[PDB]
Amino acid sequence: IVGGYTCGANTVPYQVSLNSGYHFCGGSLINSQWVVSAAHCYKSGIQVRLGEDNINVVEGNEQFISASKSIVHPSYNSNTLNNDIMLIKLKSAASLNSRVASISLPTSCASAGTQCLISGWGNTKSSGTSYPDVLKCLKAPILSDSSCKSAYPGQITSNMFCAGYLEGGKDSCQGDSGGPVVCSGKLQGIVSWGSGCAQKNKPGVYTKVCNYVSWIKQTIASN
Ligand SMILES: [Ca+2]
Repeated sequence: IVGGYTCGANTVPYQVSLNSGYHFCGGSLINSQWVVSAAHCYKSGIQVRLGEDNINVVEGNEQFISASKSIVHPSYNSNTLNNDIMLIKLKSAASLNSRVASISLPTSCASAGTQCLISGWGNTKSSGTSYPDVLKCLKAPILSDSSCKSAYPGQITSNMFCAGYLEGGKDSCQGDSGGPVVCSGKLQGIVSWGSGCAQKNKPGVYTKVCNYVSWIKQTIASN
């Protein structure tokens, strides 16, 4: 997250770190056994880390649970990032508490202008690299679809939305991929892509979660 703020420990209780020896992506806990992330975050050997603040220090609220199965969306296209969503099942159920908590799925799509919370452990710089050890947060609005298309001609599908600031300075970034965009207590987006980070006229692009609720629910019900 570039241009954000330190969330505070365990203030974002649905945020997870996906770990394969190191943090590589975020995710969102949607029930005691299932995480949503980005399909471009797929790999084997994932350990889900819940209740994290400093990802480099054991602070006492963590739960580390290996993935038993990864399900990338049936129509994911890694060239376009269309349908950039995956589900990860935990080998054992998380113990849910004030610091480790699911986030509800949307019942309708969010509108441009809605305010949301975006969070992650990714790069905090637009030029060069600095990875924070504690979770960072950004409050940002959903942008109109016409502004999103205008920013990224030929690239924005009906499964994507833009959020952030066209003036630059505040955005998600590399290492935030797969993490949440939460609006009014509902998971509306997944950190997906963007041209650099925090650049003028190049807002963040997010997977539009409300298009996937039926797929998520049916997948959980049978897996
Ligand atoms: Ca920790």
